Amino acid sequence: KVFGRCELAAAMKRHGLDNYRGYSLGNWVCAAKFESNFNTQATNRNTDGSTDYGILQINSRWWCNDGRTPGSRNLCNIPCSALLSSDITASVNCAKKIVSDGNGMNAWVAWRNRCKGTDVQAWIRGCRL
Ligand SMILES: [Cl-]
Ligand SMILES: [Cl-]
Ligand SMILES: [Cl-]
Ligand SMILES: [Cl-]
Ligand code: NA
Repeated sequence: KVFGRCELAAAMKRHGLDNYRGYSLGNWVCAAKFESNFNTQATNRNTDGSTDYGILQINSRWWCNDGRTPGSRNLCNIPCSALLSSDITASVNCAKKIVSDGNGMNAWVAWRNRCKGTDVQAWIRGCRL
């Protein structure tokens, strides 16, 4: 599924990301836009042989099992395909774990480069939240 911006905002809010580890919802919507273009089905292979999956481009080196990233971890205890579902529950739960890990939302390159330090409230403008 390709979410609309506010549609994704609402989904992320219902699933508990708004202000999760102090990151207001706009940060998460912004990260998703630039991580996946709001596309739950997005995948992108990394140089190290891991892949990123889903709306929040969660990586198979540490977070999910995709069966083809040797000596990786699966800290979210999920198959990476779970992160591609139209339903973003698994992605959000895994996102919570990642952001909790020490590095905050710096774990998402798109968030560091395109959302950190920007007016992220803009991403939830207009939304009925
Ligand atoms: Cl698995
Ligand atoms: Cl959802
Ligand atoms: Cl933080
Ligand atoms: Cl915000
Ligand atoms: Na893995």
